[PDB]
Amino acid sequence: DPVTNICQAADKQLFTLVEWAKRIPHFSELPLDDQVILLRAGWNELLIASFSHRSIAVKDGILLATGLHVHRNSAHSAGVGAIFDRVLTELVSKMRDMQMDKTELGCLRAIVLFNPDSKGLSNPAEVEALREKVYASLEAYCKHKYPEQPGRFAKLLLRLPALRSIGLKCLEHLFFFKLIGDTPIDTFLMEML
Amino acid sequence: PVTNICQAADKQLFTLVEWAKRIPHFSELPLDDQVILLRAGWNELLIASFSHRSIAVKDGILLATGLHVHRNSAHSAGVGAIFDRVLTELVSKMRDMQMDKTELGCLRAIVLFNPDSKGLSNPAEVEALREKVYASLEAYCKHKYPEQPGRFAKLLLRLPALRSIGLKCLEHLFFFKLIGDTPIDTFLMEMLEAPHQMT
Amino acid sequence: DPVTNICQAADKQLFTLVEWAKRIPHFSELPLDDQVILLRAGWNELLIASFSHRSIAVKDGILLATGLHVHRNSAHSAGVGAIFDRVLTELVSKMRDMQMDKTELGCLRAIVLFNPDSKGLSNPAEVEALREKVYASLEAYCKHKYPEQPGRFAKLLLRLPALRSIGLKCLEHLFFFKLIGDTPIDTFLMEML
Amino acid sequence: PVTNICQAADKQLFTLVEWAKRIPHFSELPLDDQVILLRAGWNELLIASFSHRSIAVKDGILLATGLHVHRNSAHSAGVGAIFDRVLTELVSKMRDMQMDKTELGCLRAIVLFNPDSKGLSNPAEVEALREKVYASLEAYCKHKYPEQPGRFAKLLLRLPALRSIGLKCLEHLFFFKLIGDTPIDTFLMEMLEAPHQMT
Ligand SMILES: O=C1c2cccc(O)c2C(=O)c2c(O)cccc21
Ligand SMILES: O=C1c2cccc(O)c2C(=O)c2c(O)cccc21
Repeated sequence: DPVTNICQAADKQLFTLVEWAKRIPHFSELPLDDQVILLRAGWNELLIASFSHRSIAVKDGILLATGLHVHRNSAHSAGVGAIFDRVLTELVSKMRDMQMDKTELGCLRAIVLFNPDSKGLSNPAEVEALREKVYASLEAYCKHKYPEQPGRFAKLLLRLPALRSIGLKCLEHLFFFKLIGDTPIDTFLMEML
Repeated sequence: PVTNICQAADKQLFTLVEWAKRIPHFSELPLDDQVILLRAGWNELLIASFSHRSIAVKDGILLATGLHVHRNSAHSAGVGAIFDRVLTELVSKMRDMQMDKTELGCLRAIVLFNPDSKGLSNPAEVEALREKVYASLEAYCKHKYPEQPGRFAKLLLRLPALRSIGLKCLEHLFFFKLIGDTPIDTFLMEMLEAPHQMT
Repeated sequence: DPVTNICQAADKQLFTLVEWAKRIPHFSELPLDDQVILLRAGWNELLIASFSHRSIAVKDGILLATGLHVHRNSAHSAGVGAIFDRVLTELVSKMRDMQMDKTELGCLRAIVLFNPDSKGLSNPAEVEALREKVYASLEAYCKHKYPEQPGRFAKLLLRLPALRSIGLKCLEHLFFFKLIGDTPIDTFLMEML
Repeated sequence: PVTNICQAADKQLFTLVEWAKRIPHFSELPLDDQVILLRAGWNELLIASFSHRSIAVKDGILLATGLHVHRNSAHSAGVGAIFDRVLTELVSKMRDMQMDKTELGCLRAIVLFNPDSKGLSNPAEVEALREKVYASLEAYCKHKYPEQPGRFAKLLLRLPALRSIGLKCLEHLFFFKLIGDTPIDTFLMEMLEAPHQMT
């Protein structure tokens, strides 16, 4: 039975995301009220950046880490279809063409996560500092693992605006609910024949 | 499970698919169309039902269980304009005209058989069925309330209010009500000290 | 020069719409504050219902009554393209298949215009009354001009929900500005070569 | 004409296309791409510019002409969250770090050469050009402010704030400010008694 099952999926992700977050250095040292404000500011961008890198192994689809590999369908609203198209055009194919690595991707999420602009933060400035340390390390990594490509660090950071646009649309069209929840709903409805 | 109440809204889901199967001719449609028609109407169908069911109570919205929401909570939750919209546009109107259960059912069936739903194999048949339902609601309306010639048209003209109201009840700002329950949930997760043993 | 020119177009329509509105029986008898509240509630639906019936003479496009006949383009946002598609699927092809007539269409706009649900009305109830008189006449017309087709009156009224959805999207994606204003903007930009 | 001021925002439009033509290599792109790139950036480009230009004033936004908007009007107009967002997210930040005119220009050029704009014939070249601009902004940043290693990255990370802020400034609720000037305009139209002679 579908809806409760979908709630189970939401809970599982976002406990996982909070688990990832706990393992980032210095996130826990932050005031508790802060840690929440950051997770709420960033849950969508952090998820999309993940579902997108995973999906590198797939041609034309999104892959959920339950192993479900998801596609655009006929009866989707213009909006949902467009989010699919944007994930692939602006994120997955790029992460792919450049062969973005997991260290690099993790660093990007940590930068996304440590957002000094998130509203209500007790100390905005020491988020900015942690955001600076992370990206500084990411620069150094890029400059060492791939020194032939001097612009790679920037190219990574400049995927961040797109994450923002997509993150906003995904909030708008309920993209997560319909990713996790499309198959269980449609499949249940087919115990109506 | 224990902590999983409320997501038990598939009881509401179950009840709806059960009602749809009952409508004449619904099940004869292609199985994919049926799914489309339901994914498409589930929203207005529930809203239309809860609005009607609230006529029986002199204020507020009787969602279910006797679960009764009054203007104070909604406005507290920051969802005031939508509460008022449902009440002014639909519930108030349903009450003043005394929309009966049979009229509500027809409008609802008309909502289900919507021929503009995206992805339909057989739109033609869906319109055809809609015609059948409205032809009948008019026949019912002319017999039962002969004194109001304009009653049938009046019913169909609530359907625009319902459409706009439904689109509203799907905005994400509306759902993510519970600001104080969202932090509480994430806070319990963060305060969990599970990974403090690791050898 | 484009922008001022686009403003000129907006002004011209919506003075026209207000002119149409003045010619409807009993709109002017309404309190002035009311007449405004109705025009603001309905300017988009009233325009779309018009651009849509006009466009009956066109295959795959929208026709503006300046004679400009407009199409979907490559670089449109998913949203603008979808509005185009919805106008044709839900309005124009239907108005077309049934051969909706101008009397019938005018009656529909008058019903759209006299919206008792519009906020702030001094007397909501006498809008409802004028809305009732209009549709009552529309019923009679249909039942006389086309008595072979007994459901036509309803079929007309049941295009009204779609007008509502589309009207809302057109407000959301600035569809009017980009209808009147796409050609002048693109054409000006091409005095950059 | 006389009553048509303000729509005279193509002066602002003129100025922008003039600046774009100046950027190295912009005009070498296919003429359709240029139009796409501008239709796509015009928004963030103007916002980025007005935010920077406001650093020079100790509060508010200096749009142009010395046209100065302070917190009171915006909040009166009901556009407070967006005003604060521009000020907190961009203008405040631009001031604290002392973003100079050269840095602002680079970010702006980076915005113009955006390779995700829909409908581009030659996306590859657009990325290629973006690389050229950023490579340089970094070279400029490392020479001029050698003591801040993290300065370049800090600049690019305002670009997400700008993107979200731009998307906001295109919402229709935002534009249709002037509630009291909209009725006034329609009222003059309605009160016009022109069609009171007709033979
Ligand atoms: O439309 C609703 C609604 C729908 C489904 C579950 C709900 O809890 C609600 C509301 O609580 C609600 C509300 O509190 C105010 C206006 C509309 C609605
Ligand atoms: O971003 C704007 C803005 C942009 C272009 C013309 C304008 O008049 C404005 C504003 O007035 C404005 C405003 O008043 C508050 C926040 C952002 C903006």
